[PDB]
Formats: sequence, C-alpha cells, structure tokens
Amino acid sequence: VGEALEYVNIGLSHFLALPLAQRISLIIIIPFIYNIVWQLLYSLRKDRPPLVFYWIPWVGSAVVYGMKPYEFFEECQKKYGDIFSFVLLGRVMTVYLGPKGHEFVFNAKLADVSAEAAYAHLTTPVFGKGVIHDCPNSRLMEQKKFVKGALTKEAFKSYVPLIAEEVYKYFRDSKNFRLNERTTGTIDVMVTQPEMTIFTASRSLLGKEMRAKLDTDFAYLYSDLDKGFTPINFVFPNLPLEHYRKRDHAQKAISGTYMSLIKERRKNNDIQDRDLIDSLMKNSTYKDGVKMTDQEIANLLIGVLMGGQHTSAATSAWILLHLAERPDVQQELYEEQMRVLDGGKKELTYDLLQEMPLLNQTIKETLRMHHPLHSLFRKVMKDMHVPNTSYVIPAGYHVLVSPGYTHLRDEYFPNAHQFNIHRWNNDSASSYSVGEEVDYGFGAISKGVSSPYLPFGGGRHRCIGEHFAYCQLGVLMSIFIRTLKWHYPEGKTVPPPDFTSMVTLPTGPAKIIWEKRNPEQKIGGR
Ligand code: HEM
Ligand SMILES: OC(Cn1cncn1)(Cn1cncn1)c1ccc(F)cc1F
Repeated sequence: VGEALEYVNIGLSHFLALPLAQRISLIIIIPFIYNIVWQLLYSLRKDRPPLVFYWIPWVGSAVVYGMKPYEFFEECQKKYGDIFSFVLLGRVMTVYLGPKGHEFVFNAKLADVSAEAAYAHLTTPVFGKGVIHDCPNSRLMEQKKFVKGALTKEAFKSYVPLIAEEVYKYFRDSKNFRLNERTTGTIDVMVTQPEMTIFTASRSLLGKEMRAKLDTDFAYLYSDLDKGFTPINFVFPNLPLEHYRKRDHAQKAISGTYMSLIKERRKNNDIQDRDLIDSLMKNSTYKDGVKMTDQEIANLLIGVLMGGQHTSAATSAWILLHLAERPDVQQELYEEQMRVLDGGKKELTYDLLQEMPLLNQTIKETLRMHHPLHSLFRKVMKDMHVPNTSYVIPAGYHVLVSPGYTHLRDEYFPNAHQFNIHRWNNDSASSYSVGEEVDYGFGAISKGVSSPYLPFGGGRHRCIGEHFAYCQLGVLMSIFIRTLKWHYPEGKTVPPPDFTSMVTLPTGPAKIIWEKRNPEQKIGGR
C-alpha cells in the first residue's frame, strides 16, 4: 500500500501534465460523474426524503421549477409523496406539500428555521438596510407591530374615500380610460393595475405629499426600484450593471424623499394620524429602548409599499381577467352593489364593504386560484425531524412550503381549476382563526396553520397587510363594477401565470375591453 500511495502522487502529477483540451473536459465531466454517483448513494438513505434526480450539477431542477413549479410539484408528488427534496441553483430544497407541510414550515420553531437568512439578498438590496430581512427576527416582529398600528378599522374608515378618489381620478385622467371622453377602450391590465395600485396605496399609506410626488418624474424612480425586485437577486443581488445602479440610486432617492418629509414633519411638529408615516414617527421604539432611525423608517415604508404593490396589483389584474369571461359574475356583483349602496345613492364606506360578501368572495376565490407567492422558503438552522417519518432535514437545507399548490388540489377544493366565487358562501371572510390563538409580537393570530387555504401564510411571518389588501381591492373592484363592464377580445381567455417573476402575475399582454355602464356619466374635479 506504500507502493499504492506512491502511484497516487504519480497520478496527481500525470494529471497536471494533461493537454488542456482533456482537462477542461476533465474538470467538467468529473463533477458530472460524481454528482450522479452521489445521488445514487443518497437515494439509499432512509433518514432523508427522496431527492429529485437531476443531470446538471449545481443547476439542478432549477429550469423546470422556475417555469412550472406546480406541474413540477405534481409530478414529484405522484412519484415520491408529499415530502421530497430537489437541488436548485446550489441549494437543496425540501418540499412538504399539503396542510401537514403548512404546519411543518409555517409553525416551525424560531431556533429551527430562518426566513431572513433565505430572503436577505432578495429584499435588502431593494428596501435598504436595518429592516424586514436585514435584522434579527424580534426586530421584524416589532416592525410588523409598528405597521399594524396604522392598519386599524378607523384607519380603513378614513382610507376608503381616499382610495375611491384615486380610482375615479385614474378613470378620469389616465390615457388608459379617459371616461369623460371615451365610452369604450382596450387596456393591458398589467399596465393599469400596477399604476392604480401605487396611486391608491401611496395616497392612503404614505399620505398626500408622497401621492403628489407621483405626478412628477419622481414616479420614474419607483419603476427603477421595482426592477430590482427580481428573482435574479437570489443569485446576483449586486452586479456592476446599470440595472443595479438605477435600483440603488432609486432606493437612496426614494428613502431620501421619505426622510425629508419625516424630518420636515418633526421640524414643524406636524405629526397627527394621517398616514403610516405619522404612525411610524410616533410608534417606532423597540422593546429594548432603541428607536428606528429615519433611514430605517423610510426603508420599512419602501418594503411594505413595494411588497403590497406587487401582491395587490397582480391580484386585481387576475380579478379583472377572470371576470372578463364571466359576465354572470359581473352581473351578480353589480346587483350586490345596487342593493348594498341603495342604487348608488349611498356613499361607499368601510362598513358597507363588509356588507358585500360576493365581492369579498371574488377576492377570496382569486387568491385561491392565484396565490401571488407560489413558494415560501426558510433556511434550516438546526436538524429537523419530520414527524411520523424517519426523515431528518439537516441544517444548511432549505424547506419550501406552497399553500398555492394546495389551493389548486381537487381533494381540498372540488373542481379546483374552475373559478367559482360561490364555493365561499357563508365563508366570505379574508381568513379566520377558529381555534386557539398566539402572539409572536404583532398581535394574536391563529395557532394552527393546517388550513388548506393560506393566501396570507401563517406563523410568525404571517401577513399583516391582509385587511388593507381587502380594503384596497374591495374599494377598487366596487368602483370597477359600478362603473364598467368588460370582456375579452375575440378568441382570448384567461392567460397562464408567469411563475418566473417575483409574484405569479399574468402572462402579458393581458388585454380586456371595457365599456361604461353609463356612457353619459362624468367624473368631476380638475
Ligand atoms: C393580496 C395581497 C397579499 C397577499 C396574498 C400577501 C401574502 C403574504 C404571505 C403569504 C406572507 C407570508 C410570507 C412568509 O411566510 O414567508 C406575507 C407576509 C407579509 N406581508 Fe403580505 N400579502 C399581501 C399584501 C400585503 C400588503 C398590502 C402588505 C402591507 C400593507 C403586506 C405586508 C406583509 C408583511 C409586513 C409580511 C411579514 C413578512 C415576514 O414576517 O417575514 N402584504 N404576505
Ligand atoms: O414576502 C415578501 C417578499 N417575498 C417573498 N417571496 C416573494 N417576495 C412579499 N410580500 C408579501 N406580502 C407583500 N409582499 C415581502 C414581505 C414583507 C415585505 F415588507 C415586503 C415583501 F416583499
């Protein structure tokens, strides 16, 4: 064996004297071979979930997961069951499908998994430092608490007429509508809904000043920042191109604008209860006494607005698209509007929104069919034993949960690919905890996360924008319904989702044709 060891050194030597044709080829095919051999040895382990076979090292199943994750999950489920792993751009993802998966991932102990470790590079380059994913979990919990303080019933009461006003103003002024001059038109909903969403959300959450900013070239900065919000950040968060420079500069200029308003308000003591900015100026002190800086407040505002932007705009787009081939549902919704608002003589309020179950069921059904986040990740921090299995998920892995997948399973939602708002009759709430509850720092929420329907997630990372989303989408759809009818161009139908973008927005261009219900109706104001 001493003689064997000599030939090892000889072999190492002879390698380095190989022609580069053969040892680019060498250093290529020997990972390819080792990978296959490694998977074969891996598949024999009884303490690991089955691993989806893949040919290309590092890359893994990235391409099929990236383009059609649900079809990917369905195939893996048929073959392997509800628990399985797959390689994705250098990381091993352990998927757990179904309610048991919801429970395993969303209710995982703080010591076991980390969301911020999974998402920091996705969001921090976009929002700025010190907030959301660029901070400890208990900091995040309180930031969520701070923001929730601006999201009260009384706040929604004041938001509704503000949001309504922005919708009507958009109908009046936008080149996409111009209702005082046009009775019919064609629109790309991936153009109109992001614009309507930023106008309505800015006006209510940021306030008059920041909304006024959107009527200038300052609006261009929001687009630049929006482009940095991309899956590519998972691999290339910072790359010396101008996509990144436009992003970084936008983040600085936008937070600078918020900070200017913040410092301005404090200078003049002008701090009431107008908006989320007022709210955070009065309520952003952590439990240990440390106060958020003006930069961190601005950075939080960016993240919250940006996140709400994408989820809400995608959702109202899908609502329009599903209703476009369903004049029956438009008809039902309109009748509800006529009854609840007394033929339109009653002004829309937050309370009246609560008396519109079909409208809210329509939102609920859209979120079932189109969960804007098709996958949620956590990085595994401590080895996790999978209950009632021999499986152990080692630290360094990632767990993946997908409530959106379950939303589309017939076993939980019969005829899951049919849009049917009536499957939610006497269950028109946005969601509802109906068992024991728990507080992670931002308010009591559902302890159990086993519901097959989880558009807003669960556990410590649960959404806090749920009621704002329903308020915003509710006011907007209420006005769309009362003002317009709409349908598809001949031969067109609901498009497939684009699963490669940050949220599962519709494939473009997604066009609908609108017409005024009352051609002679005029929208007043300047
Ligand atoms: C239809 C609209 C929306 C949907 C479907 C949605 C969905 C979700 C989901 C599934 C999560 C859980 C994330 C995870 O577990 O990793 C989440 C978290 C969160 N969302 Fe939303 N969201 C929506 C709108 C909004 C809005 C409008 C806001 C703010 C006004 C918002 C702010 C947040 C915040 C602060 C978190 C917590 C992040 C964390 O704790 O890690 N969302 N959202
Ligand atoms: O959870 C997100 C980040 N994200 C995860 N997968 C894709 N994007 C999205 N989001 C959820 N509700 C709204 N946006 C988020 C969470 C909080 C936040 F402040 C911004 C933000 F983008």
